[PDB]
Amino acid sequence: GYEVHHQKLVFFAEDVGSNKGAIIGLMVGGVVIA
Amino acid sequence: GYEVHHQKLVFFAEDVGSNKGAIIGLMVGGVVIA
Amino acid sequence: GYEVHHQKLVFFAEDVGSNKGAIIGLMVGGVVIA
Amino acid sequence: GYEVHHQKLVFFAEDVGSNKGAIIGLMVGGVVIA
Amino acid sequence: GYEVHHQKLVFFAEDVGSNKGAIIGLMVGGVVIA
Amino acid sequence: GYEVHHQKLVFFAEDVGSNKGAIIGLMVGGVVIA
Repeated sequence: GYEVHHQKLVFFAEDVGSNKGAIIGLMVGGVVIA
Repeated sequence: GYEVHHQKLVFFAEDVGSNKGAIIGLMVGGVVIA
Repeated sequence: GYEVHHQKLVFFAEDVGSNKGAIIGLMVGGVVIA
Repeated sequence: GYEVHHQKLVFFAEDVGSNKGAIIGLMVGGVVIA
Repeated sequence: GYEVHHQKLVFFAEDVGSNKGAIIGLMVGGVVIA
Repeated sequence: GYEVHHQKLVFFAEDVGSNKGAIIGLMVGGVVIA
């Protein structure tokens, strides 16, 4: 037998207030200018 | 037997207030200017 | 038998206030200018 | 000044012959059984 | 001045022949059974 | 001045033949059974 359960993954877990820039969770390739 | 269940993934888990920039969850290729 | 459960992974666990730059969780390749 | 150019990203760069399983480039969430 | 150019990223750079399992480039969350 | 160029990143650089299991480049969270 195998049981796999209740795995949890979270990028941002609280409030993201008044951003004037760039917030990104997961970026693959690509360019950010801030 | 195999059971797989209750996996959870979350990019932003709380409030996103008053953004004046760029919020992005997952970006593949692509350019951001902020 | 094997049981695997309740693994937890978190990039940012508290508030992200007043960003004027770049916040990124996971970046693969890619260029950031701040 | 800033110039950003000629970035290249490639998942599979050569031939993919006689697949009898699952080939996937980028998978977000989701379950694969092979 | 800043110039950024000719960055290259490659998951699989040669032939992928006769797969009977799972080939995946980038997997975020998610379960694979092979 | 700053010049940044010709960075190269490669997960698999040669042939991937006769897989009967799981080949993955980059895995974030998630469960693999092979």
